[PDB]
Amino acid sequence: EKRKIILDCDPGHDDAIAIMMAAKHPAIDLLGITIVAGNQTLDKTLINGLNVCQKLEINVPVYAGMPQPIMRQQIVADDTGLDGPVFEPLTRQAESTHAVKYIIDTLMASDGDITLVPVGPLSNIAVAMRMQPAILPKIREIVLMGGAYGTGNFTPSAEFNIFADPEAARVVFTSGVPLVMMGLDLTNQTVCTPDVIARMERAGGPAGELFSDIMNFTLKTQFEAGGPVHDATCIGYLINPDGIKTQEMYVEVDVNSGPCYGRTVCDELGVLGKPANTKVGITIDTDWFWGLVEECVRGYIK
Amino acid sequence: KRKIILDCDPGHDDAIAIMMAAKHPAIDLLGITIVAGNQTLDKTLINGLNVCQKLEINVPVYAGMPQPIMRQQIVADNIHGDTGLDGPVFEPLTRQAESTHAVKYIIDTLMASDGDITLVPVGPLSNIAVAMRMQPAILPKIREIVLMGGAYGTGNFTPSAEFNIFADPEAARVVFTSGVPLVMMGLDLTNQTVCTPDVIARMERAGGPAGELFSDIMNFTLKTQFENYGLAGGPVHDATCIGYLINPDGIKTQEMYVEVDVNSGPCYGRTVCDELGVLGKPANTKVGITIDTDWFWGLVEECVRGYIK
Amino acid sequence: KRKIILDCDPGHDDAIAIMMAAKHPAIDLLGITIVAGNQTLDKTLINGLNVCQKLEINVPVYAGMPQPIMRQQIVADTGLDGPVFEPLTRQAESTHAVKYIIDTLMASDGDITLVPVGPLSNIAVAMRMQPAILPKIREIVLMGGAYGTGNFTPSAEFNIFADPEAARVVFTSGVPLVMMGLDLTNQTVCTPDVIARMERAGGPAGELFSDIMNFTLKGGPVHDATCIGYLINPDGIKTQEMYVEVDVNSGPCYGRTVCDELGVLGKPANTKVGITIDTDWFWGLVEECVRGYIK
Amino acid sequence: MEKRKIILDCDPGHDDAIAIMMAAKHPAIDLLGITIVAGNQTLDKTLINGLNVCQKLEINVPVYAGMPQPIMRQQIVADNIHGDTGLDGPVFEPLTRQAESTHAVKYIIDTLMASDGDITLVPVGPLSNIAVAMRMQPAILPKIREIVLMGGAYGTGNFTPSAEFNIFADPEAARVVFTSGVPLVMMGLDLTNQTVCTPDVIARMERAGGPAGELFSDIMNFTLKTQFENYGLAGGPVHDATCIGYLINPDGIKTQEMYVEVDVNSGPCYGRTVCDELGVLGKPANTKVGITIDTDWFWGLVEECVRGYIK
Ligand SMILES: [Ca+2]
Ligand SMILES: [Ca+2]
Ligand SMILES: [Ca+2]
Ligand SMILES: [Ca+2]
Repeated sequence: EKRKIILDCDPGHDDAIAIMMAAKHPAIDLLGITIVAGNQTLDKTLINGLNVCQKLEINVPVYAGMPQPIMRQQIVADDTGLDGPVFEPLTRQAESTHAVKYIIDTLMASDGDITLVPVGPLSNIAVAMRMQPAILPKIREIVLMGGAYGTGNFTPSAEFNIFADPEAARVVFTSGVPLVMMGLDLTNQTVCTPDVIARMERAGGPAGELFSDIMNFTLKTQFEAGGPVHDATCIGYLINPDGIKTQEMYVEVDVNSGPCYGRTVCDELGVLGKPANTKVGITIDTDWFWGLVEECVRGYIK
Repeated sequence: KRKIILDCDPGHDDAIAIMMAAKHPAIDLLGITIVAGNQTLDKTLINGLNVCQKLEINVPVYAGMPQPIMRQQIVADNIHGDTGLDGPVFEPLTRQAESTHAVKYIIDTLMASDGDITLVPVGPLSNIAVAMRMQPAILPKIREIVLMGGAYGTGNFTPSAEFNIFADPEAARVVFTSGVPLVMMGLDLTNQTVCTPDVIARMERAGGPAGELFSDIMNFTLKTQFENYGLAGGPVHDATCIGYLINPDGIKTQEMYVEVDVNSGPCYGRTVCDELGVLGKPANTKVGITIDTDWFWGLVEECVRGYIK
Repeated sequence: KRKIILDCDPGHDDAIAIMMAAKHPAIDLLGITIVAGNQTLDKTLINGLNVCQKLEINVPVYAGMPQPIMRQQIVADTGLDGPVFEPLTRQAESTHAVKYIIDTLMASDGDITLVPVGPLSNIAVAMRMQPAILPKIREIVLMGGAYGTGNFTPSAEFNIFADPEAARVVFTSGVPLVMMGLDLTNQTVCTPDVIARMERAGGPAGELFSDIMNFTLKGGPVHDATCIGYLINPDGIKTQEMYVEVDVNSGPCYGRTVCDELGVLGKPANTKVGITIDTDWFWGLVEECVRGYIK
Repeated sequence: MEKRKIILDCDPGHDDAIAIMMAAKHPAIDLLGITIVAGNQTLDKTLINGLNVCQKLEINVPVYAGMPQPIMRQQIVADNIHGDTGLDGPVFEPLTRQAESTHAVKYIIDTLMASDGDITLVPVGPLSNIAVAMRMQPAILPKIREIVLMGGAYGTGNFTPSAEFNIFADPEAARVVFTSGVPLVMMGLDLTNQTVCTPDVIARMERAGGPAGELFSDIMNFTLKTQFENYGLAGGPVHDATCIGYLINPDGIKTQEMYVEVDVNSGPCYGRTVCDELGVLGKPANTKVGITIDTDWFWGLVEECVRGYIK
């Protein structure tokens, strides 16, 4: 019944919303959290992830992974990477095991029922895949936040997570594992408005205060009217996939240097005649989604 | 009147473009130049001459490039058939191409002009690129280039690329780096011009040589455009360029910095359009976003009726 | 006699090529076509006309492409410093070099050889503008490329680097190709004693040779003239048949001629690649041509 | 003299085995550990091969299994040169030893981090282990004294006209190493091809005898045919052992400092080492590139090491 997951992330404000949902909903069994460099350097995203788990009292092990992409000169986005909420001094620590080894070991010892949920650059995932290719058949599915079939964000062609490590993305998208891609085309619709925030503030508790603190800072909500929560859609998809419309496509990652480096090339119309390798997100029911967020928020209320 | 040189690879929608351009009082069609594309040049030349002969259009037609400037040639026979213009049946051809090569004609006409001519390429950009590199003095003489090509979203021939650009990406790179004012009627706009059966019946009602030819031509691309790209009618892509020159207020554009990707691989021939301006580069193209199809079909009927005798 | 069209971007050593081509009884120089390369076309044209005027070479000269077919133009640096020319009175023909190349090949009996010793822009455009010329070309003997180290970059020789897309056209044409690359041409080092010898021979061509090579010492190579040597007597130059591909990737090998020396790709050879030259034979030939100009 | 500490990373592999033999015996070298990577064959096979060599020569050095695949590209092997086992030729008794439990990448990281910066890495297969260690723990970069690697070519490659096998097998990994900023020495084909092991050379080592002599002959007789048929070589060069030679006495090898860039473009130069021989790019050199080797010196050294194992 519960879907077992390993959440790989680079917190990151909206990774934090993903952690919050994943750690609470009865439909999800969050086994571990693995951290990768992305939004910021690994030292920072690690601290950010540990801070979220400490504040929400989430008792799930957190593992540090790759501090660099597998080949390219490292890029970050844009002080911490998660300003807004107030955190107390960090007393919680990472596990000693490197995230790549933890991913490999856990998959190898499993009964093949674990789903990987990458919502940062794909560096940890790619290194685990090439270090121990025996994990490939043990992965049930990969539900990732990344890419765009239309316009990207960091460049016109590329979405940040893919652009941060295109060669790692190429590994994942050529793995043969069942893939689900929550790309910008879908995530940009899942718009957090002042009403959504007010709604979570009212529910309250640790999860409600955190969501609000993150999004009030991020959307500058004293002023003009909202913006997206990308990574959390992956969690939503696992809780109820009927809330998200997908389309099966053949997707290829462009690792050419030049104007399409890190692009996800999606064969929308099927002109290449190749078998589809990815379920690509098209539209989301935002009424359903926000209801789910509030639900997860309420799960933390003592 | 806007003076134009119409460069094309007829081609079903090319033929609609010719028909409009040759008739509307707002356009001064100086010449038609033919390039290889939808089919080989021998065929696109015959196709262009056949259209002009049937509609009694007395404009000179020049043969240009039979191959792209660098890549291995591809054709769009899956859409436009074996002849490149399946559907209508024409009388034996009495008229012929001029002796001057289209590239030389383009160069000479621009160089002798007062800088008021617009180029309207609706096939691969081979003729345009060769003319540009053979005589770079034409660049400041070109008022504007209004082209059918590219896509800021999904392509047709590949997921990344629209046929005209894919057929000669290096030529496209030349045009898009020329510094001349560019308007791009890409798939994102042109796909909105699907010509369904009721639209065909409209033009048959109008009648005359141009209504009959419109019907003969667009009935063929109904099946092909549906089977290949899932379209509810054969869009009429190339004619939107003529529409734009007649009244640009019918079409919404957005200024963007556009780059042509000439990398071999999954985005060869892609028009990369900076929709959101993330690169901080000055825009070099007016990119088509939406078209008022009520206005546009009215315009097509207007032009069709011009041929009633 | 081998009929040729000499396509060039003069250019100090292009000038030596013109001098040999226009005089030797084994060569029938039909026309000279000019391309941008060493310098912009305005300058290479003037340079070519200047050489023909001084040597009294009565061959028509045609202006061709002022830019490469796709890339941003590069030059190497008048583009022919050394000799002093009188005021220029010779003019280009009105016909564009690309049209002249097309027309001359189409009206020929298939016995003409193209000799490109600059960027390949004129050749590529003529090939794509009228593909019917392809079977009419007997051979193409070009100066360009390197199987080992380039000059302008580690990977690329200047003529190819100046228009890689044009080169890709020529090397995928199917026409018989001979490549005089840097690996061969760098061996043809003119020494002060080679110069002194052409000086002793004397006359206009000997003075020109001396003025050009006393300069570009500041020995050193004569690249483009090896193509003319090859046509006069191919036994002087050792070649090896290879499958050659032109890399048009942006990055560290843009414009590289990738030569399959050991045949590991299992593709049929498309190019006779120059390996070594007999410099004794070659310098003798240069002196021979110089003497053709004494009155 | 002072011993140079090394970690030998390899994909045995015929010349790999010669490299192990020299490294493990010469008093100028302190062989800390051997790490194995996929390359000549799949990792299962190159691991077995490496263990077999150590067992037969009684080399008591830990061996660690590393990357079974390159970091990004579709795997290729060199079975054309090395046979189906990856080390066709010699016979080996059943294994009574095994790989250590620690993954080679973690071992490389931990050993460098705990060192005093005096260890040299010697990669003579694809660079996959080295690249993953570098990106997993960038703190190892200043700990590495030097990297002396067999790979690349400034002229003609082998596997393709442009690329040498080790680089071609993992071009992205090579790009990591060549942009690391660590002092690099490149024993490329241009130098290593000069070490063709003709029959007279093998007979010389057979004359020397003992376990390393017999094994030298059993191993190098196999690449004689394969190197001729594939590449036109007069003997199986002994590429990987030149790296060990370089560390024993660098004066036996001439190098030239160059700026080297790895081409990761798909197409005809994928995996090429582009070497700026003439310095036309105006970039600082990042590699000492091998030009020529004194083969009289080098074969003397091989015999010296071979004679080391005589009982
Ligand atoms: Ca994230
Ligand atoms: Ca068209
Ligand atoms: Ca030249
Ligand atoms: Ca090896």
